[PDB]
Amino acid sequence: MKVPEAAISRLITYLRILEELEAQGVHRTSSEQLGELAQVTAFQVRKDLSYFGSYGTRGVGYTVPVLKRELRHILGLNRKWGLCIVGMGRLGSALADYPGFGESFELRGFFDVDPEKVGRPVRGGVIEHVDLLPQRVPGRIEIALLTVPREAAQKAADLLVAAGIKGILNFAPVVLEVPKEVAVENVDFLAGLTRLSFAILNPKWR
Amino acid sequence: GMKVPEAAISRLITYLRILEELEAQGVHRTSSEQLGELAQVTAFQVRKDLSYFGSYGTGYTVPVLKRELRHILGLNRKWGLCIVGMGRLGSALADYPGFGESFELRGFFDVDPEKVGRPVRGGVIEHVDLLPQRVPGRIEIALLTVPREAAQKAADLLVAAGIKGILNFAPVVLEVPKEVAVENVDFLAGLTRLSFAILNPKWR
DNA sequence: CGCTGTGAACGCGTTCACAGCG
DNA sequence: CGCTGTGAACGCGTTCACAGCG
Ligand SMILES: NC(=O)c1ccc[n+]([C@@H]2O[C@H](COP(=O)([O-])OP(=O)(O)OC[C@H]3O[C@@H](n4cnc5c(N)ncnc54)[C@H](O)[C@@H]3O)[C@@H](O)[C@H]2O)c1
Repeated sequence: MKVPEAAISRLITYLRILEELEAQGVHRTSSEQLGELAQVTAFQVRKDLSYFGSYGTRGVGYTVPVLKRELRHILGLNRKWGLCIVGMGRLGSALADYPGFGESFELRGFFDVDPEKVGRPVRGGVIEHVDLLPQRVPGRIEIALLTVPREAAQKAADLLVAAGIKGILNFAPVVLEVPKEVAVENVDFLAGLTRLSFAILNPKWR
Repeated sequence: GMKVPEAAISRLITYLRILEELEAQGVHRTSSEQLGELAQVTAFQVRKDLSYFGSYGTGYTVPVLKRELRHILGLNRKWGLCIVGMGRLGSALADYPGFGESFELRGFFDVDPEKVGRPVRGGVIEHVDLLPQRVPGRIEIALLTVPREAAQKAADLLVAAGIKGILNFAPVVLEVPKEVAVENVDFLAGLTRLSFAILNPKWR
Protein backbone atom coordinates (compact mmCIF):
# COMPACT_ATOMS: atom_id res chain seq x y z
CA MET A 1 0.00 0.00 0.00
CA LYS A 2 2.84 2.36 0.92
CA VAL A 3 5.57 2.49 -1.75
CA PRO A 4 9.27 2.36 -0.94
CA GLU A 5 11.33 4.69 -3.18
CA ALA A 6 13.51 1.76 -4.20
CA ALA A 7 10.45 0.43 -6.03
CA ILE A 8 10.02 3.56 -8.14
CA SER A 9 13.57 3.10 -9.43
CA ARG A 10 12.83 -0.49 -10.34
CA LEU A 11 9.61 0.51 -12.12
CA ILE A 12 11.70 2.87 -14.27
CA THR A 13 13.89 -0.10 -15.15
CA TYR A 14 10.92 -2.37 -15.93
CA LEU A 15 9.47 0.23 -18.32
CA ARG A 16 12.79 0.42 -20.21
CA ILE A 17 12.78 -3.36 -20.55
CA LEU A 18 9.20 -3.22 -21.83
CA GLU A 19 10.11 -0.59 -24.46
CA GLU A 20 12.92 -2.89 -25.56
CA LEU A 21 10.70 -5.99 -25.66
CA GLU A 22 8.19 -4.05 -27.74
CA ALA A 23 10.97 -2.97 -30.10
CA GLN A 24 11.80 -6.67 -30.46
CA GLY A 25 8.19 -7.56 -31.29
CA VAL A 26 7.44 -9.34 -27.99
CA HIS A 27 3.73 -8.98 -27.10
CA ARG A 28 3.72 -10.99 -23.88
CA THR A 29 6.13 -11.26 -20.94
CA SER A 30 6.17 -12.54 -17.35
CA SER A 31 7.34 -11.53 -13.89
CA GLU A 32 10.11 -14.10 -14.35
CA GLN A 33 11.36 -12.66 -17.66
CA LEU A 34 10.99 -9.08 -16.42
CA GLY A 35 12.94 -9.97 -13.29
CA GLU A 36 15.69 -11.68 -15.25
CA LEU A 37 16.16 -8.67 -17.51
CA ALA A 38 16.09 -6.24 -14.55
CA GLN A 39 18.31 -8.49 -12.46
CA VAL A 40 15.78 -8.77 -9.62
CA THR A 41 13.52 -11.65 -8.58
CA ALA A 42 10.11 -12.34 -10.08
CA PHE A 43 8.79 -11.88 -6.51
CA GLN A 44 10.08 -8.31 -6.47
CA VAL A 45 8.57 -7.45 -9.86
CA ARG A 46 5.09 -8.59 -8.85
CA LYS A 47 5.35 -6.86 -5.48
CA ASP A 48 6.47 -3.59 -7.10
CA LEU A 49 3.56 -3.62 -9.54
CA SER A 50 1.03 -4.63 -6.87
CA TYR A 51 1.73 -1.35 -5.06
CA PHE A 52 -0.28 0.27 -7.83
CA GLY A 53 -2.49 -2.35 -9.38
CA SER A 54 -3.27 -5.63 -11.07
CA TYR A 55 -2.09 -5.23 -14.65
CA GLY A 56 -1.37 -8.85 -15.41
CA THR A 57 -3.43 -11.80 -16.52
CA ARG A 58 -3.48 -14.64 -14.00
CA GLY A 59 -1.96 -17.90 -15.20
CA VAL A 60 -0.69 -16.10 -18.30
CA GLY A 61 1.65 -13.17 -17.59
CA TYR A 62 1.72 -9.53 -18.76
CA THR A 63 0.82 -7.98 -22.09
CA VAL A 64 3.78 -5.77 -23.03
CA PRO A 65 1.84 -2.80 -24.54
CA VAL A 66 -0.47 -2.77 -21.54
CA LEU A 67 2.09 -2.87 -18.75
CA LYS A 68 4.13 -0.29 -20.65
CA ARG A 69 1.18 2.11 -20.79
CA GLU A 70 0.35 1.50 -17.11
CA LEU A 71 3.93 2.12 -15.98
CA ARG A 72 4.24 5.31 -18.01
CA HIS A 73 1.06 6.42 -16.28
CA ILE A 74 2.28 5.67 -12.75
CA LEU A 75 5.58 7.40 -13.49
CA GLY A 76 3.96 10.56 -14.83
CA LEU A 77 5.36 10.06 -18.32
CA ASN A 78 1.86 10.32 -19.83
CA ARG A 79 2.24 14.11 -19.88
CA LYS A 80 4.62 16.79 -21.15
CA TRP A 81 6.73 18.28 -18.38
CA GLY A 82 8.28 21.70 -18.85
CA LEU A 83 12.03 21.81 -18.18
CA CYS A 84 14.87 24.31 -18.19
CA ILE A 85 18.65 24.15 -17.87
CA VAL A 86 20.42 26.43 -15.39
CA GLY A 87 24.16 26.62 -16.00
CA MET A 88 25.05 26.47 -19.68
CA GLY A 89 28.57 25.17 -19.24
CA ARG A 90 29.73 21.96 -20.95
CA LEU A 91 27.13 19.76 -19.24
CA GLY A 92 24.26 22.16 -19.81
CA SER A 93 25.24 22.64 -23.44
CA ALA A 94 25.50 18.87 -23.82
CA LEU A 95 22.02 18.42 -22.33
CA ALA A 96 20.40 20.98 -24.67
CA ASP A 97 21.66 18.76 -27.47
CA TYR A 98 20.63 15.48 -25.88
CA PRO A 99 18.18 13.89 -28.37
CA GLY A 100 16.84 11.57 -25.70
CA PHE A 101 14.39 13.50 -23.52
CA GLY A 102 11.49 12.07 -25.47
CA GLU A 103 7.94 13.43 -25.53
CA SER A 104 7.57 13.57 -21.74
CA PHE A 105 10.20 16.23 -21.16
CA GLU A 106 10.41 19.46 -23.14
CA LEU A 107 13.15 22.06 -22.75
CA ARG A 108 11.65 25.55 -22.53
CA GLY A 109 14.38 27.63 -20.92
CA PHE A 110 18.15 27.94 -20.69
CA PHE A 111 19.49 30.24 -18.01
CA ASP A 112 22.88 31.51 -16.84
CA VAL A 113 24.59 34.73 -15.71
CA ASP A 114 27.67 34.85 -17.94
CA PRO A 115 27.62 37.83 -20.36
CA GLU A 116 29.38 35.67 -22.97
CA LYS A 117 26.78 32.91 -22.73
CA VAL A 118 23.60 34.89 -22.10
CA GLY A 119 22.00 35.70 -25.43
CA ARG A 120 23.53 32.76 -27.26
CA PRO A 121 21.05 30.80 -29.43
CA VAL A 122 20.89 27.09 -28.60
CA ARG A 123 18.98 24.01 -29.77
CA GLY A 124 15.32 24.97 -29.56
CA GLY A 125 15.97 28.27 -27.81
CA VAL A 126 18.28 31.03 -26.65
CA ILE A 127 20.21 31.48 -23.41
CA GLU A 128 18.80 34.08 -21.02
CA HIS A 129 19.80 35.59 -17.68
CA VAL A 130 18.62 33.88 -14.49
CA ASP A 131 16.68 36.87 -13.12
CA LEU A 132 14.18 36.15 -15.91
CA LEU A 133 13.22 32.92 -14.11
CA PRO A 134 10.36 34.55 -12.16
CA GLN A 135 9.02 35.66 -15.53
CA ARG A 136 9.53 32.34 -17.33
CA VAL A 137 8.96 29.59 -14.73
CA PRO A 138 5.33 29.90 -13.49
CA GLY A 139 3.02 27.70 -15.55
CA ARG A 140 5.76 26.86 -18.06
CA ILE A 141 8.59 25.11 -16.24
CA GLU A 142 8.15 22.53 -13.50
CA ILE A 143 11.61 20.94 -13.47
CA ALA A 144 15.04 22.54 -13.51
CA LEU A 145 18.26 20.77 -14.51
CA LEU A 146 20.83 22.38 -12.21
CA THR A 147 24.28 22.36 -13.86
CA VAL A 148 26.27 25.19 -12.24
CA PRO A 149 29.59 24.97 -10.35
CA ARG A 150 29.45 23.38 -6.87
CA GLU A 151 29.76 26.74 -5.10
CA ALA A 152 26.89 28.23 -7.13
CA ALA A 153 24.39 25.38 -6.67
CA GLN A 154 22.63 26.24 -3.39
CA LYS A 155 22.41 29.84 -4.58
CA ALA A 156 20.92 28.90 -7.94
CA ALA A 157 18.55 26.58 -6.10
CA ASP A 158 17.12 29.39 -3.97
CA LEU A 159 16.52 31.45 -7.11
CA LEU A 160 14.66 28.46 -8.55
CA VAL A 161 12.59 27.84 -5.42
CA ALA A 162 11.56 31.49 -5.25
CA ALA A 163 10.77 31.32 -8.98
CA GLY A 164 8.18 28.64 -8.27
CA ILE A 165 10.01 25.58 -9.59
CA LYS A 166 8.45 22.20 -8.82
CA GLY A 167 11.55 20.05 -8.96
CA ILE A 168 15.31 20.17 -9.16
CA LEU A 169 17.50 17.57 -10.88
CA ASN A 170 20.76 18.40 -9.07
CA PHE A 171 24.07 17.64 -10.78
CA ALA A 172 26.17 19.53 -8.20
CA PRO A 173 28.04 17.55 -5.46
CA VAL A 174 26.30 19.16 -2.49
CA VAL A 175 23.15 18.54 -0.48
CA LEU A 176 20.64 21.23 -1.47
CA GLU A 177 18.45 22.98 1.06
CA VAL A 178 14.92 23.53 -0.23
CA PRO A 179 11.39 23.71 1.19
CA LYS A 180 9.70 20.31 1.56
CA GLU A 181 7.25 21.37 -1.16
CA VAL A 182 10.07 21.26 -3.72
CA ALA A 183 11.40 17.92 -4.94
CA VAL A 184 15.11 17.37 -5.41
CA GLU A 185 16.82 14.48 -7.13
CA ASN A 186 20.60 14.22 -7.34
CA VAL A 187 22.70 12.85 -10.21
CA ASP A 188 26.17 12.60 -8.70
CA PHE A 189 28.87 11.11 -10.91
CA LEU A 190 31.64 11.86 -8.40
CA ALA A 191 29.78 9.93 -5.70
CA GLY A 192 29.33 7.10 -8.20
CA LEU A 193 33.09 7.11 -8.82
CA THR A 194 33.90 7.06 -5.10
CA ARG A 195 31.47 4.20 -4.60
CA LEU A 196 33.35 2.21 -7.27
CA SER A 197 36.57 2.92 -5.39
CA PHE A 198 35.10 1.51 -2.20
CA ALA A 199 33.57 -1.43 -4.07
CA ILE A 200 36.80 -2.35 -5.85
CA LEU A 201 38.67 -2.15 -2.53
CA ASN A 202 36.05 -4.28 -0.79
CA PRO A 203 35.28 -7.20 -3.13
CA LYS A 204 34.12 -9.53 -0.34
CA TRP A 205 31.63 -6.92 0.91
CA ARG A 206 30.52 -6.17 -2.64
CA GLY B 1 27.32 -4.12 13.08
CA MET B 2 30.11 -4.92 10.56
CA LYS B 3 27.76 -5.44 7.60
CA VAL B 4 28.16 -1.89 6.32
CA PRO B 5 24.97 -0.86 4.51
CA GLU B 6 25.68 0.47 1.03
CA ALA B 7 23.57 3.48 2.02
CA ALA B 8 26.25 4.33 4.61
CA ILE B 9 28.95 4.64 1.95
CA SER B 10 26.86 7.29 0.18
CA ARG B 11 26.57 9.24 3.43
CA LEU B 12 30.30 8.89 4.15
CA ILE B 13 30.91 10.49 0.77
CA THR B 14 28.65 13.35 1.84
CA TYR B 15 30.34 13.72 5.25
CA LEU B 16 33.71 14.07 3.50
CA ARG B 17 32.45 16.82 1.21
CA ILE B 18 31.02 18.60 4.25
CA LEU B 19 34.39 18.32 5.99
CA GLU B 20 36.23 19.70 2.95
CA GLU B 21 33.90 22.70 3.12
CA LEU B 22 34.34 23.12 6.88
CA GLU B 23 38.13 22.93 6.56
CA ALA B 24 37.88 25.52 3.79
CA GLN B 25 35.90 27.72 6.16
CA GLY B 26 38.70 27.40 8.70
CA VAL B 27 36.75 25.17 11.08
CA HIS B 28 38.79 22.70 13.15
CA ARG B 29 36.33 21.02 15.51
CA THR B 30 33.06 19.33 14.55
CA SER B 31 30.41 17.10 16.13
CA SER B 32 28.08 14.33 14.98
CA GLU B 33 25.35 16.92 15.53
CA GLN B 34 26.75 19.56 13.17
CA LEU B 35 27.76 16.91 10.63
CA GLY B 36 24.26 15.47 10.72
CA GLU B 37 22.51 18.77 10.18
CA LEU B 38 24.76 19.55 7.21
CA ALA B 39 24.17 16.10 5.71
CA GLN B 40 20.49 16.25 6.68
CA VAL B 41 20.64 13.03 8.72
CA THR B 42 20.51 12.47 12.50
CA ALA B 43 23.48 12.67 14.86
CA PHE B 44 22.68 9.01 15.48
CA GLN B 45 23.17 8.28 11.80
CA VAL B 46 26.58 9.93 11.58
CA ARG B 47 28.01 8.18 14.65
CA LYS B 48 26.64 4.83 13.49
CA ASP B 49 28.12 5.16 9.99
CA LEU B 50 31.54 6.08 11.41
CA SER B 51 31.50 3.31 14.02
CA TYR B 52 31.36 0.79 11.17
CA PHE B 53 34.99 1.66 10.53
CA GLY B 54 36.32 2.92 13.84
CA SER B 55 36.46 5.44 16.65
CA TYR B 56 37.77 8.69 15.17
CA GLY B 57 36.15 10.96 17.72
CA THR B 58 37.33 12.35 21.05
CA GLY B 59 33.73 15.70 19.01
CA TYR B 60 35.76 15.45 15.83
CA THR B 61 38.77 17.25 14.38
CA VAL B 62 37.84 18.21 10.82
CA PRO B 63 41.34 17.36 9.48
CA VAL B 64 41.39 13.99 11.23
CA LEU B 65 37.96 12.80 10.08
CA LYS B 66 38.57 14.05 6.55
CA ARG B 67 41.73 11.96 6.43
CA GLU B 68 40.07 8.84 7.86
CA LEU B 69 37.17 9.10 5.42
CA ARG B 70 39.06 9.59 2.16
CA HIS B 71 41.06 6.60 3.37
CA ILE B 72 38.00 4.46 4.01
CA LEU B 73 36.65 5.51 0.62
CA GLY B 74 39.92 4.64 -1.14
CA LEU B 75 40.63 8.23 -2.11
CA ASN B 76 44.18 7.85 -0.75
CA ARG B 77 45.52 6.46 -4.04
CA LYS B 78 45.46 7.50 -7.70
CA TRP B 79 42.90 5.49 -9.65
CA GLY B 80 43.42 5.11 -13.37
CA LEU B 81 40.33 6.04 -15.41
CA CYS B 82 39.31 5.92 -19.06
CA ILE B 83 36.37 7.18 -21.07
CA VAL B 84 34.65 4.85 -23.51
CA GLY B 85 32.42 6.74 -25.93
CA MET B 86 33.84 10.15 -26.78
CA GLY B 87 30.67 11.96 -27.81
CA ARG B 88 29.03 14.98 -26.17
CA LEU B 89 29.02 13.52 -22.66
CA GLY B 90 32.34 11.75 -23.08
CA SER B 91 34.06 14.94 -24.22
CA ALA B 92 32.53 17.02 -21.43
CA LEU B 93 33.85 14.48 -18.92
CA ALA B 94 37.30 14.55 -20.52
CA ASP B 95 37.51 18.29 -19.84
CA TYR B 96 35.91 18.26 -16.39
CA PRO B 97 38.52 19.94 -14.16
CA GLY B 98 37.12 18.46 -10.98
CA PHE B 99 38.13 14.80 -10.79
CA GLY B 100 40.73 15.56 -8.16
CA GLU B 101 44.07 13.90 -7.45
CA SER B 102 42.43 10.54 -6.69
CA PHE B 103 41.13 9.98 -10.25
CA GLU B 104 43.39 10.19 -13.30
CA LEU B 105 42.20 9.92 -16.90
CA ARG B 106 44.58 7.63 -18.78
CA GLY B 107 42.54 6.68 -21.83
CA PHE B 108 39.82 7.83 -24.22
CA PHE B 109 38.20 5.30 -26.54
CA ASP B 110 35.76 5.14 -29.44
CA VAL B 111 34.85 3.32 -32.66
CA ASP B 112 34.19 6.34 -34.82
CA PRO B 113 36.90 6.33 -37.53
CA GLU B 114 36.77 10.13 -37.37
CA LYS B 115 37.36 10.42 -33.62
CA VAL B 116 40.16 7.88 -33.31
CA GLY B 117 43.54 9.61 -33.48
CA ARG B 118 41.84 12.79 -32.30
CA PRO B 119 43.93 14.61 -29.68
CA VAL B 120 42.24 15.44 -26.39
CA ARG B 121 43.02 16.84 -22.95
CA GLY B 122 45.77 14.65 -21.54
CA GLY B 123 45.86 12.25 -24.47
CA VAL B 124 44.40 10.98 -27.72
CA ILE B 125 41.31 8.99 -28.66
CA GLU B 126 42.12 5.36 -29.47
CA HIS B 127 40.02 2.58 -30.97
CA VAL B 128 38.35 0.37 -28.36
CA ASP B 129 40.15 -2.56 -29.96
CA LEU B 130 43.21 -1.32 -28.09
CA LEU B 131 41.61 -1.80 -24.64
CA PRO B 132 43.18 -5.26 -24.04
CA GLN B 133 46.53 -3.51 -24.58
CA ARG B 134 45.69 -0.44 -22.52
CA VAL B 135 43.75 -1.46 -19.41
CA PRO B 136 45.92 -4.05 -17.53
CA GLY B 137 47.85 -2.34 -14.74
CA ARG B 138 46.91 1.17 -15.90
CA ILE B 139 43.13 1.58 -15.97
CA GLU B 140 40.82 0.24 -13.27
CA ILE B 141 37.69 2.32 -13.83
CA ALA B 142 35.90 3.06 -17.09
CA LEU B 143 33.34 5.81 -17.55
CA LEU B 144 30.86 4.29 -20.01
CA THR B 145 29.30 6.93 -22.25
CA VAL B 146 28.26 5.17 -25.48
CA PRO B 147 24.64 5.04 -26.74
CA ARG B 148 22.14 2.75 -25.03
CA GLU B 149 22.20 0.12 -27.80
CA ALA B 150 25.99 -0.12 -27.60
CA ALA B 151 26.47 -0.20 -23.82
CA GLN B 152 26.28 -3.95 -23.10
CA LYS B 153 28.75 -4.81 -25.84
CA ALA B 154 31.15 -2.05 -24.80
CA ALA B 155 30.92 -3.31 -21.21
CA ASP B 156 31.74 -6.84 -22.46
CA LEU B 157 34.92 -5.49 -24.08
CA LEU B 158 35.91 -3.57 -20.96
CA VAL B 159 35.40 -6.72 -18.88
CA ALA B 160 37.39 -8.89 -21.27
CA ALA B 161 40.10 -6.22 -21.17
CA GLY B 162 40.41 -6.48 -17.38
CA ILE B 163 38.48 -3.45 -16.08
CA LYS B 164 37.62 -3.55 -12.35
CA GLY B 165 34.80 -1.02 -12.20
CA ILE B 166 32.36 0.57 -14.62
CA LEU B 167 30.62 3.89 -14.09
CA ASN B 168 27.63 3.45 -16.41
CA PHE B 169 25.94 6.53 -17.86
CA ALA B 170 23.65 4.54 -20.19
CA PRO B 171 19.99 3.78 -19.31
CA VAL B 172 20.38 0.01 -19.31
CA VAL B 173 21.12 -2.62 -16.69
CA LEU B 174 24.56 -4.03 -17.46
CA GLU B 175 25.38 -7.71 -17.17
CA VAL B 176 28.96 -8.17 -15.99
CA PRO B 177 30.87 -10.84 -14.04
CA LYS B 178 30.39 -10.81 -10.27
CA GLU B 179 33.94 -9.48 -9.81
CA VAL B 180 33.41 -6.33 -11.89
CA ALA B 181 31.84 -3.48 -9.92
CA VAL B 182 29.18 -1.33 -11.56
CA GLU B 183 27.75 2.04 -10.56
CA ASN B 184 25.05 3.83 -12.56
CA VAL B 185 24.74 7.61 -13.02
CA ASP B 186 21.28 7.77 -14.59
CA PHE B 187 19.92 11.24 -15.23
CA LEU B 188 16.81 10.09 -17.13
CA ALA B 189 15.91 7.98 -14.09
CA GLY B 190 16.41 10.98 -11.85
CA LEU B 191 14.12 12.97 -14.14
CA THR B 192 11.42 10.31 -14.00
CA ARG B 193 11.77 10.11 -10.20
CA LEU B 194 11.19 13.87 -10.02
CA SER B 195 8.09 13.42 -12.20
CA PHE B 196 6.79 10.86 -9.70
CA ALA B 197 7.74 12.97 -6.68
CA ILE B 198 5.94 16.02 -8.07
CA LEU B 199 2.76 14.01 -8.64
CA ASN B 200 2.88 12.39 -5.20
CA PRO B 201 3.83 15.21 -2.79
CA LYS B 202 1.93 13.68 0.12
CA TRP B 203 3.91 10.50 -0.51
CA ARG B 204 6.69 13.08 -0.17
C1' DC C 1 27.79 17.77 32.42
C1' DG C 2 28.57 16.86 27.06
C1' DC C 3 29.60 13.97 23.29
C1' DT C 4 31.15 9.45 21.40
C1' DG C 5 30.59 4.51 20.46
C1' DT C 6 27.67 0.46 20.12
C1' DG C 7 24.44 -3.55 21.38
C1' DA C 8 19.56 -3.91 20.95
C1' DA C 9 14.94 -2.58 19.69
C1' DC C 10 12.23 -1.31 15.96
C1' DG C 11 10.15 -0.07 11.56
C1' DC C 12 10.34 -0.89 6.85
C1' DG C 13 11.64 -3.13 2.41
C1' DT C 14 12.33 -7.88 0.73
C1' DT C 15 11.30 -12.58 0.62
C1' DC C 16 8.21 -16.11 0.62
C1' DA C 17 4.30 -19.30 0.53
C1' DC C 18 0.13 -19.68 -1.01
C1' DA C 19 -4.40 -17.72 -2.16
C1' DG C 20 -6.90 -16.19 -6.14
C1' DC C 21 -8.26 -16.25 -10.44
C1' DG C 22 -7.64 -16.87 -15.52
C1' DC D 1 -3.44 -26.44 -13.97
C1' DG D 2 -0.17 -21.72 -14.44
C1' DC D 3 1.23 -17.17 -13.13
C1' DT D 4 -0.31 -13.12 -10.88
C1' DG D 5 -1.53 -10.85 -6.49
C1' DT D 6 -0.82 -10.53 -1.53
C1' DG D 7 -0.68 -11.03 3.63
C1' DA D 8 2.81 -12.00 6.74
C1' DA D 9 7.43 -13.53 8.16
C1' DC D 10 12.01 -12.33 7.83
C1' DG D 11 16.01 -9.50 8.16
C1' DC D 12 18.44 -5.39 6.93
C1' DG D 13 19.23 -0.61 8.06
C1' DT D 14 17.87 3.30 11.14
C1' DT D 15 16.69 4.76 15.69
C1' DC D 16 17.19 4.36 20.38
C1' DA D 17 19.07 3.57 25.03
C1' DC D 18 22.97 3.78 27.97
C1' DA D 19 27.63 3.01 28.96
C1' DG D 20 32.18 5.08 29.22
C1' DC D 21 34.75 8.98 30.41
C1' DG D 22 37.10 13.57 30.18
N1 LIG E 1 24.18 14.06 -24.40
C1 LIG E 1 23.94 14.30 -23.13
O1 LIG E 1 23.73 15.44 -22.71
C2 LIG E 1 23.81 13.19 -22.11
C3 LIG E 1 23.55 13.52 -20.71
C4 LIG E 1 23.45 12.45 -19.78
C5 LIG E 1 23.52 11.09 -20.21
N2 LIG E 1 23.82 10.83 -21.58
C6 LIG E 1 23.98 9.39 -21.92
O2 LIG E 1 25.34 9.38 -22.51
C7 LIG E 1 25.44 8.32 -23.45
C8 LIG E 1 26.08 8.89 -24.71
O3 LIG E 1 25.23 10.01 -25.15
P1 LIG E 1 25.87 11.13 -26.10
O4 LIG E 1 24.80 12.21 -26.30
O5 LIG E 1 27.18 11.56 -25.58
O6 LIG E 1 26.07 10.22 -27.40
P2 LIG E 1 26.92 10.36 -28.77
O7 LIG E 1 26.34 9.57 -29.81
O8 LIG E 1 27.33 11.81 -28.78
O9 LIG E 1 28.31 9.67 -28.44
C9 LIG E 1 28.38 8.26 -28.10
C10 LIG E 1 29.85 8.04 -28.54
O10 LIG E 1 30.04 6.61 -28.41
C11 LIG E 1 30.66 6.08 -29.54
N3 LIG E 1 30.43 4.64 -29.61
C12 LIG E 1 29.37 3.88 -30.10
N4 LIG E 1 29.54 2.59 -29.95
C13 LIG E 1 30.79 2.49 -29.34
C14 LIG E 1 31.50 1.36 -28.93
N5 LIG E 1 31.11 0.06 -29.04
N6 LIG E 1 32.76 1.58 -28.33
C15 LIG E 1 33.27 2.89 -28.15
N7 LIG E 1 32.57 4.02 -28.55
C16 LIG E 1 31.34 3.77 -29.13
C17 LIG E 1 29.89 6.85 -30.65
O11 LIG E 1 30.64 6.73 -31.84
C18 LIG E 1 29.96 8.24 -30.07
O12 LIG E 1 31.24 8.83 -30.24
C19 LIG E 1 23.98 7.81 -23.63
O13 LIG E 1 23.75 6.59 -22.86
C20 LIG E 1 23.12 8.91 -23.02
O14 LIG E 1 21.94 8.33 -22.43
C21 LIG E 1 23.95 11.88 -22.54
